[PDB]
Amino acid sequence: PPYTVVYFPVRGRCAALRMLLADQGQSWKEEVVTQLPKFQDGDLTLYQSNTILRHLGRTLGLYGKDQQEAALVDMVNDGVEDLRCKYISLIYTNYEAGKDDYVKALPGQLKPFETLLSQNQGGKTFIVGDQISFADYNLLDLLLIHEVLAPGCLDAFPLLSAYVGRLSARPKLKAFLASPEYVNLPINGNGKQ
Amino acid sequence: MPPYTVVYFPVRGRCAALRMLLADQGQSWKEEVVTQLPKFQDGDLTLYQSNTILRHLGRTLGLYGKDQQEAALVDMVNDGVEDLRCKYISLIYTNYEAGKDDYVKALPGQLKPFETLLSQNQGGKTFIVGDQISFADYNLLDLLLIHEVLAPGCLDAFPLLSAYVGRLSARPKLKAFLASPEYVNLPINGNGKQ
Ligand SMILES: [As]
Ligand SMILES: [As]
Repeated sequence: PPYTVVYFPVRGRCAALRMLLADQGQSWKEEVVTQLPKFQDGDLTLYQSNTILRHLGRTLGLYGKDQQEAALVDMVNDGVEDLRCKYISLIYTNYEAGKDDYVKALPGQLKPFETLLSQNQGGKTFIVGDQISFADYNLLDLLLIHEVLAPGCLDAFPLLSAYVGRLSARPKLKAFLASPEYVNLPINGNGKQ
Repeated sequence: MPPYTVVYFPVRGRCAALRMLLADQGQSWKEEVVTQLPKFQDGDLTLYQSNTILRHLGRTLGLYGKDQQEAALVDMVNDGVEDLRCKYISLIYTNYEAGKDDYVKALPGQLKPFETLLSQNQGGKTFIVGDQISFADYNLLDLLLIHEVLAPGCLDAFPLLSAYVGRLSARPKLKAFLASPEYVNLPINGNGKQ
């Protein structure tokens, strides 16, 4: 249906959603605000990034092939959101004093995703099952912003590296990620990354 | 053995709602006590985190709306329940004595959106979303029950929420579970505060 995304003028908790829409060849309108995002799909109004991701998962079939996979998609997404919460708290609340210890902790925070990949067709497909889910887009965005926070952080992790390279190369997603609409938006809204 | 196992602390906490849901749906499960959680097993599937569990049971027991639109509305209601639950948890463990007066004065404004939801859905006479029970109902019921303990009479400002609690609490299987030692003899939280 007709989509509208309302958010602050940053990537933030909106980036994964946008990546998903772009890659899935959906059209949407952006409305700027100077819990979000607010999302409109016909007469339906949604708030909160994870609730929006799940909705798009159901409607566009990005939620696993069955009930069991759906639950696994949720658990992976929970793990993405736990790290993202720690990121947001670092960025907006303790960047200076906190960063050194955050980056120290970071390889331990990434390993579980590497292991998860290692248990799903040799890490050659997606984070859950044989087809992309909303968890993949969210995990990709998380990995990308961590590479800015800590360049080289995926170097020790070959499945996660190939995974980012592979998903980033899907042609609609690639075009989106190279575009100014993505590249020229700040990651967060306080100058920090 | 039961196909379900719940693994948690000896508290109600984040497990209360799913236990109520399982009891109300006439399901059998095993409790394992531990001195990420709760952990939930359903056959060889292992889940963590109360909301992911609730959603799993919503999908399998048909408690996730009648269609995709309702499913998303269930999720939003659930988000609301979890936001207030997160503030409650903050109060309980972090600032109970100095914070309680403030939290209770703010409580009306936190509760009002749920009352409004009910008033927009068949005059508050069925469930929080649609005409069938969902996992958000169980989660909201628990949040309301524990706020009645924190702030007795807090629902006197909310006629629809009051009747809703009375109505859901009277569902036979759930009623028996809520009166049972299994529920009554666990404390609401882990730090003695409520
Ligand atoms: As956090
Ligand atoms: As909170």
